[PDB]
Amino acid sequence: VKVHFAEQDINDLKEISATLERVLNHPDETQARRLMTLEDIVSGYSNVLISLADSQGKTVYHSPGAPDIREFTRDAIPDKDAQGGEVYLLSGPTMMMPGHGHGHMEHSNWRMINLPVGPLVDGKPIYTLYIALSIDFHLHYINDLM
Amino acid sequence: MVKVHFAEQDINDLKEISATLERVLNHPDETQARRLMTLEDIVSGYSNVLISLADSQGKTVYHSPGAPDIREFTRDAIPDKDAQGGEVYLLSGPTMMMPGHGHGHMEHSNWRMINLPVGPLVDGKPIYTLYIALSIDFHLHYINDLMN
Ligand SMILES: [Ag+]
Ligand SMILES: [Ag+]
Ligand SMILES: [Ag+]
Ligand SMILES: [Ag+]
Repeated sequence: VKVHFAEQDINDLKEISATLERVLNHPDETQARRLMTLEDIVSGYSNVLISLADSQGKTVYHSPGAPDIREFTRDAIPDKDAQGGEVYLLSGPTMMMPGHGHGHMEHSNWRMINLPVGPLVDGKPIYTLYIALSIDFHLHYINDLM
Repeated sequence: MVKVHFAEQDINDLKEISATLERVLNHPDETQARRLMTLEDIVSGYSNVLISLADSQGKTVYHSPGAPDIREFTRDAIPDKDAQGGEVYLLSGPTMMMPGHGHGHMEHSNWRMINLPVGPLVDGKPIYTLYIALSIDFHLHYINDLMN
């Protein structure tokens, strides 16, 4: 079941990465307009955090409602259950989930991927996008059995 | 336990889809035409969800373009035994058209379905009934694989 859970998330992340890549390289729109559009889409997922990094490795944008996920990417553990690799496990940060009162499932465990995105300057992608998807529901199911 | 867990995964996704589309269809600043245009723009982007919107008389006003109207499969709907509470159904159709071929092609013909009243009120009753169907084929592929 662990490999199945990894495949579920990888499918989701593949789709999310395609959507956000297209957003960040949408023709005839400024950076401001693209980041506004991206934030609205990311907010719509409700179980996703992102961070956008420049060529030096400085964060130009990250999602509200949580600390920058780049503060947890350097101690990310490679995911053993992801065949093909390039998927990482994050032990934080905790994401705020308002609107439901007390007892909502905690979102502080993630599967992470990253890819080059954004307009080319020149022929070369300016940004690197980090995408984190909550895996806490997976981890609670596994922990509750044992 | 894993079947019940798969149901709860789906129910959670359906809850969020329900809340998003509910806001869209009774958004205070917009006309009914603008709201439906917003619905269609959002819904067309879905990879694994079909929806159908019925009017006051139970006639379909809108449904997703990738497949036949899911309300045509209401007559074959089975209560979801793994959904322990509420009104969740299992549909064994329709097939949703998906892009690509080979290993990359997504086979989507099995659904968990819910419905709710939606839209602005007329005579103290919402004008629409929204039907939402989420793909469960990946759940079934896993279970059928274990059974050999
Ligand atoms: Ag969250
Ligand atoms: Ag899970
Ligand atoms: Ag589909
Ligand atoms: Ag599954």
